Amino acid sequence: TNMSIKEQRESLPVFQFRDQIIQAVKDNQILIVVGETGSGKTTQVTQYLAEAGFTKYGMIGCTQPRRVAAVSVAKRVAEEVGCQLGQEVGYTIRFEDVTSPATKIKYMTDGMLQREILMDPDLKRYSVIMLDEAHERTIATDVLFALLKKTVKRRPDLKVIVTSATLDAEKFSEYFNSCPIFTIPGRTFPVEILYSREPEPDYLEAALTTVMQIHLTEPPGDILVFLTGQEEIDTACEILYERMKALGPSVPELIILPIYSALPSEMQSRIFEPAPPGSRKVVIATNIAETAITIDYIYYVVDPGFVKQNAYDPKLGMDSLVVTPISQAQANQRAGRAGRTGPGKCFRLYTEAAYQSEMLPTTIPDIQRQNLANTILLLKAMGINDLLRFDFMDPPPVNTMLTALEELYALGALDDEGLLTRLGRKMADFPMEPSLSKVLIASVDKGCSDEMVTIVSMLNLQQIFYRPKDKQQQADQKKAKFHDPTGDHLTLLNVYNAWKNSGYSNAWCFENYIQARAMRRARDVRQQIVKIMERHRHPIISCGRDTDKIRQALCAGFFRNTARKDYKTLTEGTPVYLHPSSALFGKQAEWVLYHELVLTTKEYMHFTTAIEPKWLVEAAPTFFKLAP
RNA sequence: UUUUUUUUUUU
Repeated sequence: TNMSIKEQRESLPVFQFRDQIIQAVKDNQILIVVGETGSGKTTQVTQYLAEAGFTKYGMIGCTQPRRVAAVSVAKRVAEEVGCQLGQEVGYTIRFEDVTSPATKIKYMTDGMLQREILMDPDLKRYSVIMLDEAHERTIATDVLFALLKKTVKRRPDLKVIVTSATLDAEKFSEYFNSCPIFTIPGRTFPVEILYSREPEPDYLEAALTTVMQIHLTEPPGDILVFLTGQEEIDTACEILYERMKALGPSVPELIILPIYSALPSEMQSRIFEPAPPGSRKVVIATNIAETAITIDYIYYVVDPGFVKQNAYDPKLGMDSLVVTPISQAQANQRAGRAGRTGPGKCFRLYTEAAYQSEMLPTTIPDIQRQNLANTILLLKAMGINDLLRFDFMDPPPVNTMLTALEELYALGALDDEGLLTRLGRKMADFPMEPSLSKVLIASVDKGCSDEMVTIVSMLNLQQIFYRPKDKQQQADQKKAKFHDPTGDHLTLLNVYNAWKNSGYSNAWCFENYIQARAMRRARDVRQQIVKIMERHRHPIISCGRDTDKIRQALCAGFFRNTARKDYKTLTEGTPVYLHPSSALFGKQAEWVLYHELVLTTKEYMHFTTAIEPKWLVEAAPTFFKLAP
């Protein structure tokens, strides 16, 4: 049984406020909890309420923005409770419902509560909902603010806790009917903040220069540096290696480790391995290392002050990944990573005035800079109509919502009055953007649903093809073996099929430079998608060698994303470019359909496939007029 | 024409 586990729970700062928070949650229906980093609110508050009997008539739900945090928090809470995982304490995430009729405390992804609230608007199974990591501002969390604010009026018994950063506390309060704010101190350590005197013309080189000084002019302690992209991070490690070699073998070893989402898990694990005696560790990271990945024994942070941010342009149907200055909170999250284990220093390569007057206090929330076609279909399915007037804490741009409503109209998900159609309600069952659900349903009439479920499973995935620095040409040679003459959609089909016919081999993934993590998730998606298809009584049909049927069906959902070769978009005529990764790169194709258009260094079409103009007027008869 | 930060979901 537990020996010293009780001491661990009572050692946490939140234990000093135990009695007071239990009182605050019986007093107030909605409550804001600000808990600084070390507080222990995540693991304890759920248990404090269960211990006070809040579990008697209702279950306790706690949302997390990330899957890994739902499982890790649930596992830790379960050991403190002393019960098997999935009994008294459980977690629910996509493809992993680890709960049983005995579960009184349930940790889940925000996304999961979003999806639950569609089938049960009053969330009858739950007595208490806690939204953890509310400061992250994930679209799901922002949606849950609005829905739960309406749910509280419907059910007076149900209690809601919402977490917040200190700066947004009063904002969140006024949103939630000016309910009270409970503050809980953390255990974090001081961090000395060093601003640059004159701004640095090259942030990459300045960051590398700062890393060398810290390694040679500072006491023992590992370094976390934040850069923006995998290619930039990969290049920085080689440059920093070359520079340390150039200095003698007299100088202490500096161990240079990249960290990014694209990186394989085996390579990711080494950043946690401790530094041999007399060595220093420098992790070169994206913003993945702000919240998502936690690295022990970090005492120095290099903050060049740049992140790659998403921004959606609805008039152009284009995402922008631009390197932009980070928010003040982001800089503070980056700084705080050196004070987690013990006291530390953070080297910001910008002026103090630049931080104070040239940096936004908070990062723009996601709901205000992503395509919302998905979110709006879900809210329509929940029976909400005047979405322009919907009660979002931070309302998204009006043009973005209007284009999302126009896209749902064009797919048949809304009628001329903007009410949800029978088709729309069906498309809302599919956990994907409407355009993909549209294509799955078009694929039944075309006789190609078997291929289309594979293709739609591969659209969801991130970093399908692995491109390591030293073996870039070897990777592209192996990728080209799968190229379909028509383009990227049937290449994804080829890749999934070759993996299946390899016996789902990790070795075959490694030898063909393909991320097994991606193929594994696609398979799990394909199984969930097939179950949804059976439920709506849509047969799974193979088109055999007749792959024109797949391309015809794709026209049903992606007609808006189309271009014609000088490429220019048919809808606006804006110039767009084939991505160098595309199976169509070297190749001629007059008419093209693309999954997504993203401005990095160029306006690049993603997953482009060659199509025939007749299919566009076949698939979308009202959205193409003919003319000589 | 030469390469995308981070994350979420069936009934």
